[PDB]
Amino acid sequence: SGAIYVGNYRVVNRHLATHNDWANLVWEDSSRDLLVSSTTAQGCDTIARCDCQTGVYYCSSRRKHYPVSFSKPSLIFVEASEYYPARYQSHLMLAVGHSEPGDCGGILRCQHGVVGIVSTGGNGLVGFADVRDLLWLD
Ligand SMILES: O=C(CN1CCCC1)c1ccccc1Cl
Ligand SMILES: [Zn+2]
Repeated sequence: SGAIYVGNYRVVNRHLATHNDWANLVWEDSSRDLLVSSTTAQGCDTIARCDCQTGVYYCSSRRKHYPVSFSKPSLIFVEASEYYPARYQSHLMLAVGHSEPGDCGGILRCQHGVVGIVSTGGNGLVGFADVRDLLWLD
């Protein structure tokens, strides 16, 4: 679990979005596994504006932050886990690291701020949904 809170926006994994998220829907993209909902209170996160390919992510299944190199956002086939199998996800970045069911919503950050949230994992890879192209979140 986990979310990004920037201005009056909450960014979550679309598949973890709550009733409240869908009641306050601003924007969702099935192909990116992202949903943005409106918040009453002000968020304190800043979104990175950069093409950083290094940063640090939070891994809840290890209670640890890991530094990683990660690929530029791309269209990628995500193999089966305990969710919908071999699905195509856009704006996805991969790194070598640990990701396990429950690690979704972990934030990936660089010196510029928030890059993305954990979305996929397995086989020693971690996938992050990029948010940096969503300039409107600012
Ligand atoms: O964190 C998740 C997604 N869900 C969050 C709560 C149940 C799982 C995940 C991470 C890595 C690999 C596969 C998955 Cl499903
Ligand atoms: Zn950066």
